[PDB]
Amino acid sequence: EVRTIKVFTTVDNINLHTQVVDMSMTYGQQFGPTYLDGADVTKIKPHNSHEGKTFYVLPNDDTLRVEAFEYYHTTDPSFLGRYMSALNHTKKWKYPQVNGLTSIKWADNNCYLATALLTLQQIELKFNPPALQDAYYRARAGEAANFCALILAYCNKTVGELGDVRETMSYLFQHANLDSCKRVLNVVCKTCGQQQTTLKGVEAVMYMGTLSYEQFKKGVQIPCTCGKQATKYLVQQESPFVMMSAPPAQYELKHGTFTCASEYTGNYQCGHYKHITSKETLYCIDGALLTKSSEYKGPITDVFYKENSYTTTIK
Ligand SMILES: NC(=S)N/N=C/c1ccc(O)cc1O
Ligand SMILES: [Cl-]
Ligand SMILES: [Cl-]
Ligand SMILES: [Cl-]
Ligand SMILES: [Cl-]
Ligand SMILES: [Cl-]
Ligand SMILES: [Zn+2]
Repeated sequence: EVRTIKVFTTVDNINLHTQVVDMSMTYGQQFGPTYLDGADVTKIKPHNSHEGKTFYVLPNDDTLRVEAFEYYHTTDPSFLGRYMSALNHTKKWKYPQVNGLTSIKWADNNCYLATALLTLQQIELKFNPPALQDAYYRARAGEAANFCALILAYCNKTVGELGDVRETMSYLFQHANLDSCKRVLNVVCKTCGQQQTTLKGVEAVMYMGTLSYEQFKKGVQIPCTCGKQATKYLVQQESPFVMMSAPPAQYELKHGTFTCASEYTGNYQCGHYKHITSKETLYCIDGALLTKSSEYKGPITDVFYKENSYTTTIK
Protein backbone atom coordinates (compact mmCIF):
# COMPACT_ATOMS: atom_id res chain seq x y z
CA GLU A 1 0.00 0.00 0.00
CA VAL A 2 1.06 3.55 -0.93
CA ARG A 3 0.91 5.87 2.06
CA THR A 4 1.30 9.63 1.98
CA ILE A 5 0.96 12.63 4.23
CA LYS A 6 0.64 16.37 3.56
CA VAL A 7 3.46 18.60 4.81
CA PHE A 8 4.57 22.17 4.04
CA THR A 9 7.95 23.27 2.89
CA THR A 10 9.38 26.75 3.47
CA VAL A 11 12.54 28.77 3.39
CA ASP A 12 11.28 31.69 5.60
CA ASN A 13 8.74 29.98 7.87
CA ILE A 14 6.06 32.40 6.65
CA ASN A 15 5.35 31.38 3.00
CA LEU A 16 4.29 27.76 2.97
CA HIS A 17 4.34 25.34 0.06
CA THR A 18 2.01 22.33 0.05
CA GLN A 19 3.63 18.99 -0.60
CA VAL A 20 2.51 15.37 -0.56
CA VAL A 21 5.24 12.96 0.54
CA ASP A 22 5.60 9.21 0.24
CA MET A 23 6.14 7.59 3.59
CA SER A 24 8.35 4.89 2.06
CA MET A 25 11.00 7.43 1.03
CA THR A 26 13.19 9.77 3.03
CA TYR A 27 12.73 13.54 3.00
CA GLY A 28 16.10 13.75 1.28
CA GLN A 29 14.96 11.65 -1.67
CA GLN A 30 11.97 13.97 -2.13
CA PHE A 31 13.11 17.50 -1.20
CA GLY A 32 16.85 17.46 -0.86
CA PRO A 33 18.23 18.55 2.52
CA THR A 34 15.26 18.94 4.92
CA TYR A 35 15.00 20.29 8.47
CA LEU A 36 12.34 20.25 11.17
CA ASP A 37 12.80 23.07 13.65
CA GLY A 38 16.54 22.80 13.10
CA ALA A 39 16.82 19.02 13.19
CA ASP A 40 18.23 17.46 10.05
CA VAL A 41 15.56 15.01 8.84
CA THR A 42 17.13 14.45 5.41
CA LYS A 43 17.78 10.74 6.06
CA ILE A 44 14.51 10.18 7.90
CA LYS A 45 11.24 8.85 6.47
CA PRO A 46 7.94 10.66 7.08
CA HIS A 47 6.15 9.91 10.37
CA ASN A 48 2.45 10.14 11.09
CA SER A 49 3.08 12.97 13.52
CA HIS A 50 4.64 14.99 10.68
CA GLU A 51 1.35 15.60 8.90
CA GLY A 52 0.62 19.31 8.58
CA LYS A 53 4.04 20.38 9.85
CA THR A 54 6.51 22.79 8.27
CA PHE A 55 9.92 21.72 7.06
CA TYR A 56 12.75 23.95 5.92
CA VAL A 57 14.32 23.06 2.57
CA LEU A 58 16.98 24.63 0.42
CA PRO A 59 16.11 27.07 -2.34
CA ASN A 60 16.03 24.67 -5.29
CA ASP A 61 13.51 26.51 -7.50
CA ASP A 62 13.15 30.14 -8.49
CA THR A 63 10.23 30.91 -6.13
CA LEU A 64 12.20 29.73 -3.12
CA ARG A 65 15.33 31.55 -4.27
CA VAL A 66 13.39 34.83 -4.35
CA GLU A 67 11.66 34.13 -0.98
CA ALA A 68 15.02 33.25 0.63
CA PHE A 69 16.82 36.31 -0.68
CA GLU A 70 14.02 38.67 0.28
CA TYR A 71 13.95 37.29 3.84
CA TYR A 72 17.70 36.86 4.53
CA HIS A 73 19.50 39.19 2.09
CA THR A 74 22.09 36.46 1.29
CA THR A 75 22.64 34.04 -1.62
CA ASP A 76 25.28 31.95 0.11
CA PRO A 77 24.25 28.39 -0.74
CA SER A 78 25.24 26.99 2.67
CA PHE A 79 23.41 29.69 4.68
CA LEU A 80 20.21 27.82 5.47
CA GLY A 81 21.95 24.65 6.55
CA ARG A 82 24.31 26.68 8.79
CA TYR A 83 21.27 28.50 10.25
CA MET A 84 19.43 25.23 10.91
CA SER A 85 22.53 23.60 12.42
CA ALA A 86 23.02 26.50 14.80
CA LEU A 87 19.29 26.64 15.66
CA ASN A 88 19.22 23.03 16.73
CA HIS A 89 21.63 24.07 19.52
CA THR A 90 20.47 27.60 20.30
CA LYS A 91 16.91 26.43 20.86
CA LYS A 92 18.32 24.52 23.86
CA TRP A 93 20.12 27.49 25.41
CA LYS A 94 18.48 29.52 28.15
CA TYR A 95 17.73 33.24 27.83
CA PRO A 96 17.29 34.75 31.30
CA GLN A 97 16.19 38.31 31.80
CA VAL A 98 19.04 40.05 33.70
CA ASN A 99 18.43 43.59 34.88
CA GLY A 100 15.68 43.99 32.34
CA LEU A 101 17.58 42.67 29.32
CA THR A 102 17.60 39.36 27.49
CA SER A 103 20.89 37.56 28.24
CA ILE A 104 22.17 34.08 27.48
CA LYS A 105 23.17 31.43 30.04
CA TRP A 106 26.73 30.36 29.35
CA ALA A 107 27.13 27.38 26.96
CA ASP A 108 29.24 26.49 23.92
CA ASN A 109 31.55 29.53 24.16
CA ASN A 110 28.62 31.85 23.62
CA CYS A 111 29.81 34.63 25.87
CA TYR A 112 30.57 36.85 22.87
CA LEU A 113 27.01 36.41 21.67
CA ALA A 114 25.58 37.35 25.08
CA THR A 115 27.57 40.56 25.24
CA ALA A 116 26.57 41.45 21.66
CA LEU A 117 22.89 40.78 22.40
CA LEU A 118 23.00 42.80 25.59
CA THR A 119 24.66 45.66 23.72
CA LEU A 120 22.11 45.68 20.93
CA GLN A 121 19.31 46.22 23.45
CA GLN A 122 21.05 49.42 24.63
CA ILE A 123 21.74 51.15 21.28
CA GLU A 124 19.45 52.49 18.56
CA LEU A 125 19.67 50.15 15.57
CA LYS A 126 17.25 48.75 12.96
CA PHE A 127 18.05 45.69 10.86
CA ASN A 128 17.31 45.49 7.12
CA PRO A 129 16.72 41.78 6.49
CA PRO A 130 13.27 40.71 7.63
CA ALA A 131 14.77 37.61 9.15
CA LEU A 132 16.82 39.76 11.58
CA GLN A 133 13.93 42.21 12.17
CA ASP A 134 11.58 39.36 13.12
CA ALA A 135 14.10 37.39 15.20
CA TYR A 136 15.42 40.48 17.06
CA TYR A 137 11.86 41.36 18.03
CA ARG A 138 11.43 37.90 19.52
CA ALA A 139 14.81 38.13 21.22
CA ARG A 140 13.93 41.36 22.97
CA ALA A 141 10.82 39.61 24.26
CA GLY A 142 12.98 36.78 25.57
CA GLU A 143 12.94 34.11 22.82
CA ALA A 144 16.35 34.70 21.31
CA ALA A 145 17.06 31.24 19.83
CA ASN A 146 16.38 32.24 16.21
CA PHE A 147 18.29 35.52 16.57
CA CYS A 148 21.35 33.76 17.99
CA ALA A 149 21.30 31.15 15.23
CA LEU A 150 21.06 33.88 12.62
CA ILE A 151 24.03 35.77 14.08
CA LEU A 152 26.09 32.60 13.86
CA ALA A 153 25.01 31.96 10.26
CA TYR A 154 25.60 35.53 9.13
CA CYS A 155 29.03 35.62 10.85
CA ASN A 156 30.00 32.16 9.57
CA LYS A 157 30.63 30.87 13.09
CA THR A 158 29.49 27.48 14.35
CA VAL A 159 28.22 26.80 17.81
CA GLY A 160 31.21 26.34 20.10
CA GLU A 161 33.62 28.43 18.05
CA LEU A 162 35.26 31.33 19.82
CA GLY A 163 34.04 34.65 18.50
CA ASP A 164 35.19 38.28 18.61
CA VAL A 165 32.68 40.91 19.72
CA ARG A 166 33.94 43.68 17.45
CA GLU A 167 33.83 41.43 14.36
CA THR A 168 30.38 40.21 15.28
CA MET A 169 29.13 43.79 15.64
CA SER A 170 30.68 44.68 12.26
CA TYR A 171 28.58 41.92 10.62
CA LEU A 172 25.38 42.96 12.29
CA PHE A 173 26.04 46.63 11.47
CA GLN A 174 26.49 45.64 7.84
CA HIS A 175 22.89 44.40 7.88
CA ALA A 176 21.52 47.46 9.65
CA ASN A 177 20.40 50.84 8.36
CA LEU A 178 23.25 53.17 9.22
CA ASP A 179 23.00 55.20 6.03
CA SER A 180 22.37 58.39 8.09
CA CYS A 181 25.68 58.06 9.97
CA LYS A 182 28.60 60.35 9.13
CA ARG A 183 32.02 60.90 10.56
CA VAL A 184 34.62 63.56 9.68
CA LEU A 185 38.23 63.17 10.85
CA ASN A 186 41.35 65.29 10.45
CA VAL A 187 44.94 64.02 10.45
CA VAL A 188 47.91 66.32 11.13
CA CYS A 189 51.58 65.55 10.35
CA LYS A 190 54.26 68.16 11.01
CA THR A 191 56.05 67.25 7.76
CA CYS A 192 53.01 66.49 5.56
CA GLY A 193 50.40 68.96 6.75
CA GLN A 194 46.71 68.06 7.08
CA GLN A 195 44.26 65.68 5.46
CA GLN A 196 40.57 65.39 6.29
CA THR A 197 38.55 62.24 5.67
CA THR A 198 34.82 61.51 5.68
CA LEU A 199 33.40 58.11 6.64
CA LYS A 200 29.87 56.76 6.16
CA GLY A 201 27.72 53.94 7.42
CA VAL A 202 29.45 51.24 9.44
CA GLU A 203 32.83 52.91 9.24
CA ALA A 204 31.36 56.13 10.73
CA VAL A 205 30.39 54.40 14.04
CA MET A 206 33.31 52.02 14.62
CA TYR A 207 36.91 52.96 15.53
CA MET A 208 39.84 50.68 16.32
CA GLY A 209 42.73 51.94 18.39
CA THR A 210 41.34 53.66 21.50
CA LEU A 211 38.53 53.00 23.97
CA SER A 212 38.07 56.63 24.98
CA TYR A 213 35.62 58.82 23.05
CA GLU A 214 37.08 61.93 24.73
CA GLN A 215 40.61 61.10 23.65
CA PHE A 216 39.30 60.53 20.11
CA LYS A 217 37.93 64.07 20.27
CA LYS A 218 41.23 65.50 21.60
CA GLY A 219 43.54 63.50 19.33
CA VAL A 220 45.40 60.20 19.06
CA GLN A 221 48.80 59.41 17.60
CA ILE A 222 49.22 57.25 14.50
CA PRO A 223 52.06 56.65 12.05
CA CYS A 224 52.58 58.62 8.86
CA THR A 225 54.20 57.69 5.56
CA CYS A 226 57.36 59.77 6.23
CA GLY A 227 58.14 58.01 9.50
CA LYS A 228 56.71 60.89 11.55
CA GLN A 229 53.87 60.45 14.05
CA ALA A 230 50.64 62.25 13.15
CA THR A 231 47.56 63.16 15.20
CA LYS A 232 44.02 62.08 14.26
CA TYR A 233 41.02 63.72 15.93
CA LEU A 234 37.25 63.77 15.47
CA VAL A 235 35.94 66.73 13.52
CA GLN A 236 32.23 65.89 13.18
CA GLN A 237 29.93 63.02 14.16
CA GLU A 238 26.33 62.26 13.24
CA SER A 239 25.05 58.94 14.69
CA PRO A 240 22.94 57.62 17.60
CA PHE A 241 25.92 55.77 19.11
CA VAL A 242 29.58 55.17 18.58
CA MET A 243 31.68 52.07 19.27
CA MET A 244 35.30 52.46 20.38
CA SER A 245 37.50 49.36 20.35
CA ALA A 246 41.09 48.38 21.14
CA PRO A 247 43.18 45.34 22.01
CA PRO A 248 42.24 44.34 25.57
CA ALA A 249 43.87 46.48 28.23
CA GLN A 250 43.33 47.49 31.84
CA TYR A 251 40.87 50.36 31.68
CA GLU A 252 38.75 52.24 34.19
CA LEU A 253 35.01 52.59 33.52
CA LYS A 254 33.24 55.43 35.31
CA HIS A 255 29.50 55.50 36.00
CA GLY A 256 27.62 57.83 33.70
CA THR A 257 30.35 58.37 31.09
CA PHE A 258 29.50 55.51 28.66
CA THR A 259 26.59 53.26 27.81
CA CYS A 260 28.00 49.74 27.93
CA ALA A 261 31.27 47.93 27.36
CA SER A 262 32.86 44.53 26.75
CA GLU A 263 35.56 43.01 28.97
CA TYR A 264 37.75 40.19 27.70
CA THR A 265 39.92 38.01 29.98
CA GLY A 266 42.28 35.47 28.49
CA ASN A 267 44.45 35.15 25.41
CA TYR A 268 44.25 35.01 21.66
CA GLN A 269 43.33 31.34 21.47
CA CYS A 270 40.61 31.38 24.14
CA GLY A 271 39.11 33.52 26.85
CA HIS A 272 35.88 34.92 28.18
CA TYR A 273 33.79 38.05 27.64
CA LYS A 274 31.65 39.87 30.19
CA HIS A 275 29.33 42.84 29.74
CA ILE A 276 29.38 46.07 31.76
CA THR A 277 26.39 48.40 31.63
CA SER A 278 26.16 51.92 33.22
CA LYS A 279 22.70 52.38 34.78
CA GLU A 280 21.89 53.70 38.27
CA THR A 281 25.23 52.01 39.08
CA LEU A 282 27.64 49.73 37.19
CA TYR A 283 26.30 46.22 36.50
CA CYS A 284 28.40 43.36 35.16
CA ILE A 285 26.35 40.77 33.31
CA ASP A 286 28.17 37.52 32.72
CA GLY A 287 25.60 35.38 30.99
CA ALA A 288 23.03 34.56 33.71
CA LEU A 289 25.27 36.08 36.46
CA LEU A 290 24.94 39.67 37.75
CA THR A 291 27.14 41.70 40.13
CA LYS A 292 27.36 45.43 40.78
CA SER A 293 29.98 47.98 41.75
CA SER A 294 30.38 51.76 42.06
CA GLU A 295 33.68 51.72 40.11
CA TYR A 296 35.15 49.32 37.59
CA LYS A 297 38.61 48.43 36.25
CA GLY A 298 39.37 45.50 33.98
CA PRO A 299 40.55 44.46 30.56
CA ILE A 300 38.15 46.34 28.29
CA THR A 301 38.03 45.84 24.54
CA ASP A 302 34.91 47.73 23.36
CA VAL A 303 33.04 50.73 24.73
CA PHE A 304 29.73 52.10 23.48
CA TYR A 305 28.70 55.73 23.87
CA LYS A 306 25.52 57.67 23.07
CA GLU A 307 25.65 60.34 20.35
CA ASN A 308 23.43 62.50 18.21
CA SER A 309 25.54 65.29 16.66
CA TYR A 310 29.00 66.46 17.69
CA THR A 311 31.16 69.21 16.20
CA THR A 312 34.71 69.94 17.30
CA THR A 313 35.98 73.28 18.54
CA ILE A 314 39.59 72.53 17.45
CA LYS A 315 40.51 75.07 14.71
N1 LIG B 1 20.42 32.49 -5.51
C1 LIG B 1 19.30 33.07 -5.54
S1 LIG B 1 18.66 33.74 -6.93
N2 LIG B 1 18.64 33.17 -4.37
N3 LIG B 1 18.91 32.27 -3.37
C2 LIG B 1 18.69 32.62 -2.15
C3 LIG B 1 19.32 31.81 -1.11
C4 LIG B 1 20.02 30.65 -1.44
C5 LIG B 1 20.60 29.85 -0.48
C6 LIG B 1 20.53 30.21 0.86
O1 LIG B 1 21.05 29.32 1.76
C7 LIG B 1 19.87 31.37 1.22
C8 LIG B 1 19.27 32.18 0.25
O2 LIG B 1 18.74 33.35 0.63
CL1 LIG C 1 23.84 22.87 22.66
CL1 LIG D 1 19.30 30.66 33.12
CL1 LIG E 1 15.03 45.64 13.71
CL1 LIG F 1 28.80 58.23 40.10
CL1 LIG G 1 27.44 57.63 26.66
ZN1 LIG H 1 54.13 62.83 7.43
